[PDB]
Amino acid sequence: APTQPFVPRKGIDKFVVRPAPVGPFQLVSPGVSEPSTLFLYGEDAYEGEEAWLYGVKLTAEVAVPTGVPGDVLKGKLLRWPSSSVKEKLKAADETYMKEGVKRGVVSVVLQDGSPEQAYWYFQ
Ligand SMILES: [Cl-]
Ligand SMILES: [Cl-]
Repeated sequence: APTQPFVPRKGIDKFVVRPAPVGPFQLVSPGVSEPSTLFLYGEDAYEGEEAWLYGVKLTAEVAVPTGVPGDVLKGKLLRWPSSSVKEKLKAADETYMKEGVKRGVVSVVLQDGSPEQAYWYFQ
């Protein structure tokens, strides 16, 4: 009974991104987070592996965490070279972290349902 596409084993609820005062969270506890990938969306998602972020909407150009299991954002995962993470994240910040845009780390879900830790930018 393998999971359906982009459905995590632990279920959507634990992967729903939930807005909160200091910043968004997910209930799943990945155990050791060492993010080395960037979750892209919108017109900026043109290459990479498809990945979904639950509890998030894109209705304009910067994604919004909402906390509804009916909201989903389907983007693409850009994997950084494992020793280049600082360099890539610094450049990513300049490219995407415009004024009022925030950076975080989220668990995205891949086609086979497996999760992965990724940086992302949101408001
Ligand atoms: Cl926007
Ligand atoms: Cl869709």
